[PDB]
Amino acid sequence: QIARLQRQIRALQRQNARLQRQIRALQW
Amino acid sequence: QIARLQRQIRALQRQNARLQRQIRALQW
Ligand SMILES: [Cl-]
Ligand SMILES: [Cl-]
Ligand SMILES: [Cl-]
Ligand SMILES: [Cl-]
Ligand SMILES: [Cl-]
Repeated sequence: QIARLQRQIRALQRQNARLQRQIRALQW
Repeated sequence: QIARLQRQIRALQRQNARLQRQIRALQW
């Protein structure tokens, strides 16, 4: 469980960054 | 440790859902 949770956090953090990137691109 | 991980996942999930709502609003 520890490994699964740590991997999930790092995946979510990568997704977070990808979303911020998208928002910056979309904002005029 | 496990419950700390689980709380960090829930916070990231909340953050990302907030960003995804903003993205949806900006899409054509
Ligand atoms: Cl961290
Ligand atoms: Cl990243
Ligand atoms: Cl990327
Ligand atoms: Cl910019
Ligand atoms: Cl524990």
